[PDB]
Amino acid sequence: QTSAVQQKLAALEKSSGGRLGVALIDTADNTQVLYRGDERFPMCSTSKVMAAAAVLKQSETQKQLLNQPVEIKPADLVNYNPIAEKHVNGTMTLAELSAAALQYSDNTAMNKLIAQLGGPGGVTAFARAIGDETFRLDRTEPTLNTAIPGDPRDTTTPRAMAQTLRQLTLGHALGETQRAQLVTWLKGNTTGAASIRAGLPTSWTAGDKTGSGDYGTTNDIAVIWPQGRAPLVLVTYFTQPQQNAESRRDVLASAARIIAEGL
Ligand SMILES: OC[C@H]1O[C@@](CO)(O[C@H]2O[C@H](CO)[C@@H](O)[C@H](O)[C@H]2O)[C@@H](O)[C@@H]1O
Repeated sequence: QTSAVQQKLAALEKSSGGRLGVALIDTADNTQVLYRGDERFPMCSTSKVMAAAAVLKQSETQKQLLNQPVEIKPADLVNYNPIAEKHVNGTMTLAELSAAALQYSDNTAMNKLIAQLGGPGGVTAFARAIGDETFRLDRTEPTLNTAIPGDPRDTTTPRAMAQTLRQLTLGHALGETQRAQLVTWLKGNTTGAASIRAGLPTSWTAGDKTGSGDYGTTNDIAVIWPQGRAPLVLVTYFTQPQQNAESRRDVLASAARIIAEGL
């Protein structure tokens, strides 16, 4: 059976032609609202949260790790390098790389975080260490975005990503300074205006990370502080049947607007 929330999300999905996955956690009472919440979806750049968090975890026992400069060579650049291109033949610290990955969705920056963690499997291992049994990172940028229907590579479920984002930002999967740093980064994201944020009441504070990829995959994950009530975590994943489908950030905004009703 469905609730009216789920029915609205199903109708949005039907109209969009694609496949929508939603998970809301309301931390007032730790209830969840799910739509396809246990189905896998391609994460695309939403995986950058796990990678940044994994580096923050490393920094809990190496307090200057975040300030460590990393060389950016010409050959490091991939398909979308808005920050890293400014530093070719220079450096970016792991903090600068995290900020670029999270706040600009820089793919070179993500590949440096992945390298810091020893490869995609290092990101997955961090996920398992914080109780995320679902996340898997298989590939680097840009191939982690191929988003092929049903392919389990580089996927998670909405429920698992919401539980993890709660643990990382409101819980204590990270140390105190590190959790605050992740929240600061997410809150300052520059790429999210058309996605979840566009569907929320404007008085609400939010941190988010978007993703996009082939098959018109359009994603966003957010930690949200509504005005006068306990925070929320919201995941909205969306993917489409044809490889060259257009982005649909508006679907995410719509999903958020549905979920916000009654909150
Ligand atoms: O940023 C370079 C760094 O990224 C990794 C992946 O974490 O490799 C990616 O970038 C290379 C150079 O652009 C690509 O050849 C490679 O296929 C891609 O995965 C690291 O291996 C590398 O140190």
